[PDB]
Amino acid sequence: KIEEGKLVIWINGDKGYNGLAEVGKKFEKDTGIKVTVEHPDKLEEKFPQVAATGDGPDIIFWAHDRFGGYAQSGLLAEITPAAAFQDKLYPFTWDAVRYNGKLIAYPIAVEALSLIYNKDLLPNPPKTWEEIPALDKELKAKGKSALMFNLQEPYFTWPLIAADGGYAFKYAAGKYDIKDVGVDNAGAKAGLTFLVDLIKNKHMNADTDYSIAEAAFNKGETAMTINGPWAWSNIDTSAVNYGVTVLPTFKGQPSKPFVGVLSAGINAASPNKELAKEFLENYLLTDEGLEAVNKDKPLGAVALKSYEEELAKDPRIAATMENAQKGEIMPNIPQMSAFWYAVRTAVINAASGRQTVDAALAAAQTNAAAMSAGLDIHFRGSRNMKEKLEDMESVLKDLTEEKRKDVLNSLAKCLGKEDIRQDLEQRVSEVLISGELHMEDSDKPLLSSLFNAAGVLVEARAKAILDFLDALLELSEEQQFVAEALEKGTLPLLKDQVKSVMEQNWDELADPEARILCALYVVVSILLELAEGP
Ligand SMILES: OC[C@H]1O[C@H](O[C@H]2[C@H](O)[C@@H](O)[C@@H](O)O[C@@H]2CO)[C@H](O)[C@@H](O)[C@@H]1O
Repeated sequence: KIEEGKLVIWINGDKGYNGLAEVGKKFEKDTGIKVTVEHPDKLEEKFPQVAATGDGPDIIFWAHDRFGGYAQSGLLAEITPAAAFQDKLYPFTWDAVRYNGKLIAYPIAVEALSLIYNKDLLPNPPKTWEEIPALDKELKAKGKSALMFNLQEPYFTWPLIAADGGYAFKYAAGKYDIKDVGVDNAGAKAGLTFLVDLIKNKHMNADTDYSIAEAAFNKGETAMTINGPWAWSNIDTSAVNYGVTVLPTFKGQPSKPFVGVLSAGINAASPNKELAKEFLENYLLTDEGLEAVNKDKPLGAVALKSYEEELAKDPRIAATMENAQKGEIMPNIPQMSAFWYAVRTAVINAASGRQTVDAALAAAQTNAAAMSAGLDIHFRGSRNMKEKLEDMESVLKDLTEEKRKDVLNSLAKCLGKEDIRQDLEQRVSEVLISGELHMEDSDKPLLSSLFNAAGVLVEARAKAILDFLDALLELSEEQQFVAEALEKGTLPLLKDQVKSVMEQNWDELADPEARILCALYVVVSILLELAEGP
């Protein structure tokens, strides 16, 4: 449980949490209610883990792209602010927090990555990505890097990947199409290829992360970085005389950052909903409140019309909003987790060399499609699921490699084919009762694999296979993408990413989103154990 008569608030540690704590102090000074502001690591992952059980903070701050998924998991109070209040904020900021017609969070501010550059080492920043290698040659001689930004998070590399035609989910005639993922197209490949070539020609280093890139820019070691408004506070504190401007173009097309809208959601399990509503509407989303947070670390273009009039003078905000216009506001749908986890890994592996660009992206397309279908819960019709999978894996490890390969054959054939799966289930069931094989079993290598070398049925094996087929039934379109992952040998990636998207730790096996993902995880896990070997 969460303590009544208090507010706990989680916000990311790159944002202005101290400023927010100031707004919480003022809230205490008026209403007598303590406000604790914490900033956990892996906040976006920690919240759904914790909040699934009925625990966590009262208010959660993150960009709006995570909030649909939280809403689908029943983790968020509906927010219902008065029309009087709604008019005080920019309409498009309310759109970003509107999921399936209901509002699921208060918008706070618009964030967009811009090119930040050291005016002392680079008076005129490049208008194109294509210039940057030459410019790094020139600067490397002087003892400086042209460009350093965080390659570990795809938020930062996505503007390049999207530039020549990458997209997450196609948006055509008012609707996103979950089935149409744009990670593996000519455009995305071009953009990612450029980034890898940058790394291959020692213009950037693949292990560069947020910390490294920030320190390098703030200590004068590098001429350009890519970051968002929150970063400007530490650049100010340092010596550097910096500009904020448009991102460079790629193939003569603008970089398209995914724009986020920092948002505050109320935990559905909080006993303090009215208190939290009051804090957000009357203390934070006021000129005094936002100023407190913005002075700590800049929010970007705030959602409160009145305080944005003050910040719109700043040329760094005009730059932020130029890039915002050139990019796209992120979708808030549940499938965004799937997209981001697929792309996080494609980019890391392509940069490191663990995978070619073409293969890294082909895998991301497949895994995103699979997880996106799994997260789509609509229009579908005695033991822990953790232990069950442990039992199943145990049994299929005792098999020989030929037998493993033969089981895999039959199960592969079921993927996407409800008739074949139904048949195999009937067969495995009869065999389990009868104890013996019939003539029609003679062309199912799986049924033979249920029998040990003595010609006796191993009941455990038949039961394991039945469990697999039950899990398989729970799945829908995701089956065809599990099949792709198996063919292309990228199951280990799918497995890993499925586990991230569950958010809850696999102890989730002690909600339809959870049923489908549990099943998806079991199917991927079993197919992998068969294809790879324990
Ligand atoms: O890297 C993918 C990640 O990107 C976005 O996260 C941003 C966030 O928008 C900003 O508020 C800031 O903290 O930088 C983050 C990058 O680490 C998405 O909001 C997030 O869901 C996604 O995983």
